[PDB]
Amino acid sequence: EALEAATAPLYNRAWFDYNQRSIVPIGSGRANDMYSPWNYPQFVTFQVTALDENLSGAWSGFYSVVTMANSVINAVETQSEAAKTKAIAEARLMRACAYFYMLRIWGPVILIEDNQKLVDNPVRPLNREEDVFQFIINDLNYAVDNLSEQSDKGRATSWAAKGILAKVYLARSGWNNGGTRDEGDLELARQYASDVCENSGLDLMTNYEDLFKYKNNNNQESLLAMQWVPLGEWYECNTLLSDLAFSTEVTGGVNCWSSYNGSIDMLQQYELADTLRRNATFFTKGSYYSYICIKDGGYTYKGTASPIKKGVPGGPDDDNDGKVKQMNSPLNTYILRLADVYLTYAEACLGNNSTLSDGRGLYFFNRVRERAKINKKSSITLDDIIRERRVEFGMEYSNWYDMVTWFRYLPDKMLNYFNNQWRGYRTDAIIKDEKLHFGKYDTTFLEGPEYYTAPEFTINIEAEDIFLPYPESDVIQNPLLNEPPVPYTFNE
Ligand SMILES: OC[C@H]1O[C@@H](O[C@H]2[C@H](O)[C@@H](O)[C@H](O[C@H]3[C@H](O)[C@@H](O)[C@H](O[C@H]4[C@H](O)[C@@H](O)[C@H](O[C@H]5[C@H](O)[C@@H](O)[C@H](O[C@H]6[C@H](O)[C@@H](O)[C@H](O[C@H]7[C@H](O)[C@@H](O)[C@H](O)O[C@@H]7CO)O[C@@H]6CO)O[C@@H]5CO[C@H]5OC[C@@H](O)[C@H](O)[C@H]5O)O[C@@H]4CO[C@H]4OC[C@@H](O)[C@H](O)[C@H]4O)O[C@@H]3CO)O[C@@H]2CO)[C@H](O)[C@@H](O)[C@@H]1O
Ligand SMILES: [Cl-]
Ligand code: NA
Repeated sequence: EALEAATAPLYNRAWFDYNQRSIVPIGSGRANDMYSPWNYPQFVTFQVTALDENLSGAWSGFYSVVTMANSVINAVETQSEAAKTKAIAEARLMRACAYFYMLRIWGPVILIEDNQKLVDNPVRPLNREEDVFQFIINDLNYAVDNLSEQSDKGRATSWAAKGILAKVYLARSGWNNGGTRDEGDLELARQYASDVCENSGLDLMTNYEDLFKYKNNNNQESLLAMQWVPLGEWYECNTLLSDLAFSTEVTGGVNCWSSYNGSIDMLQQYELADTLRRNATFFTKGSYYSYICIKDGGYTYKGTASPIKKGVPGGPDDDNDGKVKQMNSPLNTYILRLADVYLTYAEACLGNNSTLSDGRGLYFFNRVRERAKINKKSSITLDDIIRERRVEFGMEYSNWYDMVTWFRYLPDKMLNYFNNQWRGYRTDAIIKDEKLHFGKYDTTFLEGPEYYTAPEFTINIEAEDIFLPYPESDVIQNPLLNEPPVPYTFNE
């Protein structure tokens, strides 16, 4: 039971190459959560090339998770029967997560149970999307059975396993399935998600803004998160700080450079009453914050833009216990929140119906709206769920993965949706009412699209743009990355 020391880096170092940076433009930028012409716009505008350094970063990161999980699983043979099944359960959970991410970025990817290690650059084929689902599910089922129902602050539980496995079943339900969601998968998703919702004994944090404070790492709503070391050494700190934060006035002096702004389209998703989630995600004019710049009575953003609040914990003195320096944020990276399980339950209860007007699924939906301190809905559609998921998880680097899942379910719907997100548009001044307005002054406020700063190249998003390309460097090393995927031969 020094396994625990070997399974520990599965939460931090394993994910580092991914989390270092790429996680933001890919997870949140390609969803058009937010935007900058000078910080990797191409992900927002669908102009990404095979040479893109974020693709390389992300791709190595996820496979680093895979390598380490496989090292551990193997290592559990190169070294108590309950300590061992737990260790393997953690490795395979992370391995499922890494692939479930890749599956919704590239689609086909290479399925590796065995690292080889003797061969620097193995020539392995891509495996089919359905095989990648079945691999992820094999891993999650093991983690469901072999993780415990409660654990130490920061470690995985069987509730997390069930949580993920509910999202996976929901995502497979409609994937390439000819316009309908598979009822078998919908039922599987309902039962894993309702079992978490009803039996975990867990509860949403009363205040949504609390989720995103250092002092609240591994709260009861955090089912699975990247456990970053406060002021950690390289390979084990959260380096996203300087990329997220727009000005030193919100970092207690620490160096930063973010030019990201919440997108027109993203800011428009927030209902008029939904300002607790909006505030906790982006700064907008007038927005007050008691827990940032605590020394000066709190910070009030007084600009006309939409810089990122979420992932910007404030200064080292702003209840962060001094754990804030450049490229060193003390926040965990969320992977799965209980809120996500609530919405996932809901979507799985909607199923193939137009509307959902009753049941426990709608209860856990409204339960999320309840926390945002906004009005419940008496019935919901898929479009409500999409919108609720966007505002709930804005700037948590996961809205793109969901949009890919949806695109895989209703491709023409979502292509029309991607093309009506004002992608690449921006506006001089976002001003606030008594309600958000988008435009500019000109010598008096000019409102609407006509006064947006429009992109000046072609943006016509089509099916082949959605999944990103394989990183060119890897393609050169393994030419099968250009060939059709093949069926994986599963192990029994
Ligand atoms: O035009 C009209 C219009 O204009 C408007 O204005 C615009 C303007 O036009 C536009 O130019 C502008 O653009 C900005 C942009 O918005 C901004 O974000 C960007 O900033 C960059 C910074 O300048 C730059 O310093 C920063 O550098 C960091 C790297 O990005 C980062 O990857 C790197 O990390 C290193 C790490 O440092 C190192 O420690 C590490 O070492 C490890 C080692 O690897 C281990 O092996 C070992 O174990 O441990 C070691 C550590 O212990 O390796 C990492 C990389 O792998 O860190 C650097 C900086 O780091 C530090 O050290 C070096 C010191 O010199 C430095 O001081 C110190 O910080 O990158 C920023 C952007 O980053 C990334 O994303 C963007 C992309 O382009 C980059 O390629 C990418 O790197 O700057 C530009 C401009 O310069 O926006 C303007 C508006 O704001 C007007 O407003 C309008 O009116 C006009 O009309
Ligand atoms: Cl693209
Ligand atoms: Na359009």
